[PDB]
Amino acid sequence: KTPPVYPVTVPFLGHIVQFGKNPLEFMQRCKRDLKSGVFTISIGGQRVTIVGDPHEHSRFFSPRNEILSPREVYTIMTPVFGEGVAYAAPYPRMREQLNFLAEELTIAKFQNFVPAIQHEVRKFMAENWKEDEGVINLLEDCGAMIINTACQCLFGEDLRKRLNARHFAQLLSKMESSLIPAAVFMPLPLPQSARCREARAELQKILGEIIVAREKEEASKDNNTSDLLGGLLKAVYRDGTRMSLHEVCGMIVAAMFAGQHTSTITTSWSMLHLMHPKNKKWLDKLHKEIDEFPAQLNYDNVMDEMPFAERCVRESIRRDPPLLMVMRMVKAEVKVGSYVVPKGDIIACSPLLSHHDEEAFPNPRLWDPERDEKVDGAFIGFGAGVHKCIGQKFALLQVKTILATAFREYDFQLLRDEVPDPDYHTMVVGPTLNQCLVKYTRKK
Ligand code: HEM
Ligand SMILES: O=C(N[C@@H](Cn1ccnc1)c1ccccc1)c1ccc(-c2ccc(Cl)cc2)cc1
Repeated sequence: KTPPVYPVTVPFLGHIVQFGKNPLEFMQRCKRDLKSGVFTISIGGQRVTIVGDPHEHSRFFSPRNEILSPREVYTIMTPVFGEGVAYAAPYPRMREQLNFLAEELTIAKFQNFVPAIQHEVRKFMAENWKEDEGVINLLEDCGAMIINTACQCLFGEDLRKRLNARHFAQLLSKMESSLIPAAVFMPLPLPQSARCREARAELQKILGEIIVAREKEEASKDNNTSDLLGGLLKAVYRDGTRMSLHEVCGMIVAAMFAGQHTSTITTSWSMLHLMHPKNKKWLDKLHKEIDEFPAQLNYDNVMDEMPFAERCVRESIRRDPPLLMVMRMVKAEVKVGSYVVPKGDIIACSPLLSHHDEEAFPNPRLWDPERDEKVDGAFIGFGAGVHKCIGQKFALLQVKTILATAFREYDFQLLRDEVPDPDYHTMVVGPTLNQCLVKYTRKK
């Protein structure tokens, strides 16, 4: 009934060093030996059960919060967002908040986002690269465009005056450094947390000033309105109470914190694969889809007249997933396949491992946009079941618009021998930085 177990040498540390070493091979090794998609590591004296069989994915995403709580595994962000936030609040209360945020991001509000994106990317592009031939670092250049572009989308004219794009990105960085690597459960705000403390206060203060001047204008029936934040102001709690500054501040940061890293990486990988002598066959196929539109795109042609472009962004995520793995605690015993897991254990499901199973994908390491899964429910890049990612629709529309606006004017060329390798150092994994140098050209 119990799952198979791996044997450790030292009692003090369980397979921690092996993790630091590339874990893709490590995890594969085990699966081939114990011949099973389910086993337990027991890391650092603390058992951890991995579910790594495409067939069993539903036994893990389908179950409710009372049986499997997410609050406990992630407890460090708690410290970052605000006090008593998500995972920082009662489930009945938390569940409520997710919904207000979700409504903000919907197809019903994408109407005016497109043309705004093109402007920002063109502004930056025409000033940052000016010579006919130049050398730039892609990974560093996709990060600037992602940040400056969202704000055009979600911040009000008056809110951008008191906060520029550049400055804001710096503010987010300080909070991140608070992240502690190797801070394994279990061990508290440290000096790096002292900076994190300051950053939010400065962000909390500036919010108040924009409100006072907006209300008088909000008074008088100001015509524009439309701010997501404004939409957030109206929100009414179920019992019958309105949101406090503290919480609003928290939600906003959340939105901004989640988007930047993941989208950037996704964009970066997509341009590399696409500029290589090998992947030439599919480079034409793209031009066969972007040489009909005018110089000014509109909502329609990007949502429904760009099907294939969407097939490229997918394969990229599938092959090199930004997020290594998701986890949760077991408040009660749960059945899995032909085995069962006791109570008080830690169970995890890995996108990285699943995307490399031979049964679902014939060749895991190859890059093909026209491939299809042989087993239904294998991919799970954007998550699944009850916990499904929200920014999905938004991130895609933004990523697609960028690709479209760049290949139309510039032609890129990679200097290195072959596509860059992954770097497992950080917690959110993207391509290695020193291999990203590229040379750009210009048509016409
Ligand atoms: C490549 C882009 C993205 C990827 C790969 C991604 C991935 C994921 C994954 C794997 C989960 C579930 C993790 C778990 O089960 O604990 C998730 C959930 C979530 N994501 Fe994303 N996401 C992306 C974009 C975004 C964006 C743009 C936002 C906000 C603007 C966002 C906010 C959230 C939130 C609030 C959840 C809560 C999950 C829940 O409902 O329990 N994500 N995402
Ligand atoms: O950051 C988060 N998630 C991932 C990165 N990510 C990107 C897209 N999808 C996931 C992550 C990245 C790095 C470390 C851990 C997790 C995260 C952000 C916000 C909230 C949240 C929860 C409840 C409320 Cl009401 C509002 C917001 C939860 C999680």
